[PDB]
Amino acid sequence: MTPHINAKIGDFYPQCLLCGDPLRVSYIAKKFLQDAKEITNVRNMLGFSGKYKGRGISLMGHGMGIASCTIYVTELIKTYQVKELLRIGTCGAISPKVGLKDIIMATGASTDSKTNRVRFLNHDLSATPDFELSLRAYQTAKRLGIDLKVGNVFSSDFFYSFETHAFDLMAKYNHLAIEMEAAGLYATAMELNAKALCLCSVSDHLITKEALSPKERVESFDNMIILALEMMS
Amino acid sequence: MTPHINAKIGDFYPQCLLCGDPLRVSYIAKKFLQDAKEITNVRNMLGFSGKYKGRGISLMGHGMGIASCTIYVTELIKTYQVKELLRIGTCGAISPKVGLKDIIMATGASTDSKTNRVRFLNHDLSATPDFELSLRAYQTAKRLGIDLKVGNVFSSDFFYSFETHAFDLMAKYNHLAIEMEAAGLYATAMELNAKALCLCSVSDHLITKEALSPKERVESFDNMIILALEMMS
Amino acid sequence: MTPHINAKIGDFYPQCLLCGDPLRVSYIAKKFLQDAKEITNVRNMLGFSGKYKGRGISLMGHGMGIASCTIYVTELIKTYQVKELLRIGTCGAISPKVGLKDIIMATGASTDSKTNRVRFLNHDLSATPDFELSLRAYQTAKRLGIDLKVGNVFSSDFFYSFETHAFDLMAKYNHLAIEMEAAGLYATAMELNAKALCLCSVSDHLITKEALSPKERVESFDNMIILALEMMS
Amino acid sequence: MTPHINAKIGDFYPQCLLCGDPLRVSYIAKKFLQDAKEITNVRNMLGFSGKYKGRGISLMGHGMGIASCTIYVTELIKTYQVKELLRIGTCGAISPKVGLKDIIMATGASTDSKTNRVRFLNHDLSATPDFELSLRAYQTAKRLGIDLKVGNVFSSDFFYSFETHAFDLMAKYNHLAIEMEAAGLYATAMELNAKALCLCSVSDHLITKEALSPKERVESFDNMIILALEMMS
Amino acid sequence: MTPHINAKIGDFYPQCLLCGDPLRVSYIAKKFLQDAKEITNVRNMLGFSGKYKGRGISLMGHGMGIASCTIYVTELIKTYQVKELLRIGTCGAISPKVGLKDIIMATGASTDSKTNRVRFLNHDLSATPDFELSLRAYQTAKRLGIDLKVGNVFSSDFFYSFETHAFDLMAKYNHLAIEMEAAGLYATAMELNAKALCLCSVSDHLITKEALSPKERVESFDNMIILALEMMS
Amino acid sequence: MTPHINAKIGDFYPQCLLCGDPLRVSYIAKKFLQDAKEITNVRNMLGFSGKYKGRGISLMGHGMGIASCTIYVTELIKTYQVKELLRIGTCGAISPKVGLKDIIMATGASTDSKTNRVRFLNHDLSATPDFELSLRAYQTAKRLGIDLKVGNVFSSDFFYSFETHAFDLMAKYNHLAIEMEAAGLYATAMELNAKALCLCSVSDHLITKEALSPKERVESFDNMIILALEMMS
Ligand SMILES: Nc1ncnc2c([C@@H]3O[C@H](CO)[C@@H](O)[C@H]3O)n[nH]c12
Ligand SMILES: Nc1ncnc2c([C@@H]3O[C@H](CO)[C@@H](O)[C@H]3O)n[nH]c12
Ligand SMILES: Nc1ncnc2c([C@@H]3O[C@H](CO)[C@@H](O)[C@H]3O)n[nH]c12
Ligand SMILES: Nc1ncnc2c([C@@H]3O[C@H](CO)[C@@H](O)[C@H]3O)n[nH]c12
Ligand SMILES: Nc1ncnc2c([C@@H]3O[C@H](CO)[C@@H](O)[C@H]3O)n[nH]c12
Ligand SMILES: Nc1ncnc2c([C@@H]3O[C@H](CO)[C@@H](O)[C@H]3O)n[nH]c12
Repeated sequence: MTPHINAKIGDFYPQCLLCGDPLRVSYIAKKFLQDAKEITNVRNMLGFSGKYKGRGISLMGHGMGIASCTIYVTELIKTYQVKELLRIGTCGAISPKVGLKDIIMATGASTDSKTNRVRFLNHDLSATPDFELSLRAYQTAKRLGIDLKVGNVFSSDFFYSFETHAFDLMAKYNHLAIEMEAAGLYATAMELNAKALCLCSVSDHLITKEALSPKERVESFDNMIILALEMMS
Repeated sequence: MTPHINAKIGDFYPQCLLCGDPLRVSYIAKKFLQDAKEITNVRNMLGFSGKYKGRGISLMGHGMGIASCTIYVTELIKTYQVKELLRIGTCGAISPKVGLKDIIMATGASTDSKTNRVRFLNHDLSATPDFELSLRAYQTAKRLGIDLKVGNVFSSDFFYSFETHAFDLMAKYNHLAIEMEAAGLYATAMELNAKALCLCSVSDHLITKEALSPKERVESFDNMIILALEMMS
Repeated sequence: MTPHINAKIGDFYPQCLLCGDPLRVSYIAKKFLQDAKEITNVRNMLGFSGKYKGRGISLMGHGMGIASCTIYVTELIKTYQVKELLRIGTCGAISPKVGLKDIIMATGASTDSKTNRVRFLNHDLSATPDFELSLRAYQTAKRLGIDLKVGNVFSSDFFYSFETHAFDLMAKYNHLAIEMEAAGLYATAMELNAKALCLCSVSDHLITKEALSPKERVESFDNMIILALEMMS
Repeated sequence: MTPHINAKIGDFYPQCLLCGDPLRVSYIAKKFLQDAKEITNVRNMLGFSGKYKGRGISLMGHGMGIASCTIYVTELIKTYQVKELLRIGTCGAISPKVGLKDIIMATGASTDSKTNRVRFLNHDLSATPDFELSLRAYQTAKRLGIDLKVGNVFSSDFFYSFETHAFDLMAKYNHLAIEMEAAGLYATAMELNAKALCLCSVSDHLITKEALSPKERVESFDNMIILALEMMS
Repeated sequence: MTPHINAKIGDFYPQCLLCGDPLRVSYIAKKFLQDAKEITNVRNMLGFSGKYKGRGISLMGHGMGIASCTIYVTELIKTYQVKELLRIGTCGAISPKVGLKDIIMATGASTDSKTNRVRFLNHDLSATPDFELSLRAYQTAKRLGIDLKVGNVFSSDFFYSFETHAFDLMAKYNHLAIEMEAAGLYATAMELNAKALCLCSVSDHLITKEALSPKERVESFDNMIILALEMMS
Repeated sequence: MTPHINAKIGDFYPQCLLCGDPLRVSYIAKKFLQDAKEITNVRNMLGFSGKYKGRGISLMGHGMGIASCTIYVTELIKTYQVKELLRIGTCGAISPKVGLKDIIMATGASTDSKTNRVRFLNHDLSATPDFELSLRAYQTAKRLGIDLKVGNVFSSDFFYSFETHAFDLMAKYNHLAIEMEAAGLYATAMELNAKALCLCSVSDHLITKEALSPKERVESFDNMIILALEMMS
């Protein structure tokens, strides 16, 4: 009964899948969950609880940007007793080690945000996922025959960047792609002693310019969705 | 077209109202516009285009956070040729000079974000509205008998602050309230040579802990809405 | 009596016009103030009191630099009870939107100084003028037929800049000119709850390299001086 | 050959063991490798090469602090084409989740150094290990019967800290212990496309002041030396 | 014929004595210079070229603050070909190793300014005097029976400081007193390959609260002024 | 006793010479020190006490880099009552005013470390040596007819720099050469009221790429060593 989530308390299962687009959340709930109840809908930010192979599973939209993401993650932990957080979303590749439709497992989320220096003594916080969840992700991907790409992402405050000249430097330092949430998700989960991991699917390549099409965007990612559901059942 | 707005070119009027919650954006369309047409709905982030007193105006959601807000404003300006941006919203009061239901005109937006240092040579960018818009708001507010509070606001990356011990110092420096997007809106409008202004209603006082009833929030801000629409007439 | 001001409490009228050059302050007193009297002269930094159209007005020199200006404005406020500080000065144009002899009203003052981060929790202080004062300026200029240019200025710790390559970028962000005090005046006034406004005329254009001949610097600043005095009367 | 290593081309095996103390490296060579030979000794910083159950394996000292480590790691990768770097060492525990003789696998190395900001555009470099190396660490440990403690370390430029009051925040954010090299090891190997992992055993507990005996500080690490040798054979 | 000096190229001798207060500069020429001529007077900032006991020499006022001081010494070096700059002034003592009226030689100038980071790639520039002058100072003062105190000063952007709680720590780090110009002077001299040195007299003691009398602040400084004038061989 | 030093309290004299390389510390003991005894040897970091021309004297090695140096210097003062610390070593020249084998006295040490910002309120700490020590150095150096080069040094966290393009700038600002400890030793000494001074011999020129033979390495530095011992008597 927070300001951004109106679900009743208890309505969230201790395992939540996270994605930035509430319409993508509705799609997951309506295609992969059995008896999926919409439990929260403040600001059109939809959240659901259902079953996946008889296992109780929650979904929640988090919007775009570290600040938006931090709002919903914080409330899910502190009020709705969510213990494991699994985020999926797109990203723009910057590394030749990956290409369109690769699924990336963020074992680190660098950032141009000041948020973590505010959290952390104005020093460098290495925002990382929970290693247990990363182990389940790997084993689940190996099981499903998914070639999981593993490395850092860069979480930026900007979709339209003013440092495109820096993408090669980032790529060199093992940053496979750029998105806008992971470094906040990982900090919030570290702060509040929760388990979290981020997975993202290349939809665009910012160096090689390859960019998919509007409806490979709607089907290329069921692979990642299934991976996340499988590693929670 | 744009990854976050699926409106056709020219579906937006040159004057556009902004609010973080697409449901408030929706409320405003139904209650205050004539001949309103939904024009975009990507990621459930609704946008409309109607008429107020026969004059055509647009509305658009922008999410929570500088990062989110920067995405929508950028696209509104560069692609949909929006020229004037009136952002309304709510805020948490920190100054004794304002109370609940007060309307604040932000003539500066301080921030704990790094976005402006990145935009601006790692220096201090004084994020400010367009003066003419702020002159028109003050004139419009007198026309409507509205008592306009003018000062700075502080735009935080944190809804759940880790620096509540700092609120007195901010108010001492004429920060009336905290919100989370104005500094990005102002810097983006400055970047792209567009006219922006931010108004926000005190829904919560962070020092006296007074808060509006849910009934009040939902309808105590119509006067801000009318103010916004009247200065677009 | 302070370590930098020779006067007694009472010699300063509550409305004080400010200029960097003490000989320019003397020039204004001897030309525009009836019953011009000198009230302070520590470090050759001249201050005056007198009357303009029947209104008693004070004038004070603040030197060059944020740190210098900050000393005199802190003392005028804290010891000598000055309430309205109307700073005038010259400035180096960087925008194509202004030329020589234009008067700029600084509705924001960016800076490369660290002083505001030292004042304001290492975050971004958006240093701004009093909105009532700036409204008065605009109204007074329209009454007097003075075309007033409005935007941000950049207040630097450097007269001889090590970063001239950045001038185009500052101009892109609605920084019309560069001077060296407005960010300190605004922030000192914010800190101490006073009303401040900076105006400055273009004596040099840093881009086109246009400049004012040392004599046309004597007189073309009169319309700015009259504007300042007309809004204090 | 480099200014700090006088080993000859190809003297190192592609897999190298790292320890800050050269005399402990000599201990590892003496006690665990057949056919061991001393390949470098500049500044008395010893490197060895030998075999462990038939597999070629090198050892290298790297001194204390991010800067000293960075020197040796860089030269190992760029002049002796080391591929896999497995650092062992000691740390001071700041977490209640770990006690003396616990072995920590560093999924992330936060820091108060500026080196990573110098490397990485002044942003936040999330310094991390090669995931497969860490997965091999988890697998070997499970097979060897060793309970691996897993989480962030904080790599500091200060052995004698000036911010001990902040250790509790560091633990809150899942920093199990403090040492002085991991952040440089991880960033250097990210820079130069090498595979690196850092393990460290808890020799002291900075919160409960518990410490290990001078004999335990010779013998207790053998479980950690064996874990590392085993994941390289 | 700089913007801030109206002397003609030539009127400055290679050795120039600097004070913040030009009325103090006139006091110097009056009480110590034969043949003394006022050579510049822009902005009431007075430069004198006299002779000291037969030796030609120059005096110049630099104002208050690093920015002001930087304008003046840059123009002296770059246009008036000054080669040796020995600045005197007052300072606020902060260390118990000094008392009222001590003369301090600043072999180091720390600061809270951002100017040196702007000069020096955002790194820590160590602002220091020419060593040939600091030794000349030691030798002249030992000849003269002057007991010279030697250490670091803190040049601050703030006369009215916001960080008095830090005076102890600065003191612990051998900062004997606080002033506002030394770091800008040394840095400027360092940039332009000129010899500079700063002496400053304990007029006030910010710990004990002791202070000179109106009279001691006119006459006491003669010793430090004599030390300066002798050393300009 | 300390975690890094083996001597018992007393073995160390109050004047200690320091080199980064323990084989050079041993080389100095053997060649110049009478009645030399090895007092500490932890991690192969050697320390000695002997008599030079009558007076007792100590030597200590301190590894490479600020963090390592700081550990050893702190322990020498705080536990072993060392009061006079004389560091020697090598550097890479970047200034044309110095050539190979030149002996440089550092009057200040700039740095790209964050260590001093951490120590000193996030401001610029101007790291400097004891002026007395530097006086004996210049006096002794002139007695011995050793020609002493005096200027600033740049202490880096990177032996392999990512900013070689900046070398000209550093030299313009009177940084004669580059090393990796001076700023750290000066700040530790400043922190703990000890006397410190750094000399460094030019063994490589990073601009003209000139270098010294490995035989010159063993032998050329003998003037700088004697200079040290002649000023500790
Ligand atoms: N260059 C980029 N390319 C593709 N996807 C993203 C994203 C992801 O998609 C969203 C932007 O539309 C955002 O929430 C983030 O998760 N950020 N930046 C991106
Ligand atoms: N303490 C606070 N109280 C009321 N409203 C806000 C807001 C505004 O409301 C949104 C968060 O609910 C956010 O986008 C901002 O504009 N931020 N912080 C707030
Ligand atoms: N490029 C420039 N051109 C004209 N005036 C100024 C100024 C103003 O003039 C003073 C220095 O000339 C300074 O205090 C500021 O008010 N700064 N930079 C300037
Ligand atoms: N409180 C602490 N306790 C135990 N070990 C360390 C270390 C580790 O041990 C070395 C310090 O002697 C250093 O190189 C690092 O690897 N740093 N800080 C420590
Ligand atoms: N607390 C203090 N006490 C005495 N003198 C000074 C000064 C010196 O006096 C000048 C103005 O106060 C200034 O520029 C510096 O030279 N700064 N701070 C001071
Ligand atoms: N380019 C450079 N050239 C020669 N010596 C050094 C040094 C010095 O030598 C050591 C690096 O080998 C280090 O301790 C420092 O004192 N740092 N950087 C150097």
